[PDB]
Amino acid sequence: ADTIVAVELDTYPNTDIGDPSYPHIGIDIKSVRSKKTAKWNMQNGKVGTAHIIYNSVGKRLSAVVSYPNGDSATVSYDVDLDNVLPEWVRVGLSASTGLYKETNTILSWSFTSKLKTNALHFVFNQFSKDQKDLILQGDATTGTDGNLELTRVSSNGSPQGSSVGRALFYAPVHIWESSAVVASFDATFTFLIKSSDSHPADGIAFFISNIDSSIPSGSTGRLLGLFPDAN
Ligand SMILES: O=C(O)Cc1c[nH]c2ccccc12
Ligand SMILES: c1ccc2[nH]ccc2c1
Ligand SMILES: [Ca+2]
Ligand SMILES: [Mn+2]
Repeated sequence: ADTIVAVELDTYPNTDIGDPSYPHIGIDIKSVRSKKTAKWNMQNGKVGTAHIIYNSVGKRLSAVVSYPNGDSATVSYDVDLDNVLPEWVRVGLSASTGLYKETNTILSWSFTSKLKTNALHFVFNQFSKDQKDLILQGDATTGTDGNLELTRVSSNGSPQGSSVGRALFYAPVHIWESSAVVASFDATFTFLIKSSDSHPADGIAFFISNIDSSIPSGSTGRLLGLFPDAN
């Protein structure tokens, strides 16, 4: 199965599989049941920004999600990604809806990994119809209003259900290297989760996985496009 690490922006509490019973951000290590989470207020319809930070030195994966009004949620988790990820990965974004749904619009995404140096840095503030440096998967499409919609949206402006989608950066990343003194990465992305459903679902993740990683099957709704199941 795909080796996955992820920061999840989890708009839907699936508390029969580990979610806390609020909207939450989570660090996911090889499982969809977050090693760590934090209560997150998903502000409907607002543009949000997620920052994920990790370095090999402090070995603490962190993520803040916040919105323009100042609310903000943080999560950190002490872990050595040298022991969970393969040397070469892909990075990307993943989203899903299920029974409930939302827009999973990504408005920008930037990523930096370094190995001190080797370094890879990319930034998308405007995505194209034909984004040739993004591998799109499942429902994800880009363009031409400069957005990445990771989950199937519908003409009048509408989040459908039972949708998954991800975009990985095309180039694989060398995310660690054992002689590296420092192997760090940060990623940032801004998103617009909107819903008029009774509850939005299910969320946006930033993820690193093996380079060949795909959408496991039946991974919509609560498995966020990251896992074959909820183990
Ligand atoms: O793409 C975005 O909207 C985030 C963006 C990446 N580089 C930046 C530098 C300064 C301010 C915003 C951004
Ligand atoms: C509560 C907890 C987990 C879940 N997975 C799908 C529906 C659902 C509800
Ligand atoms: Ca969930
Ligand atoms: Mn969760």
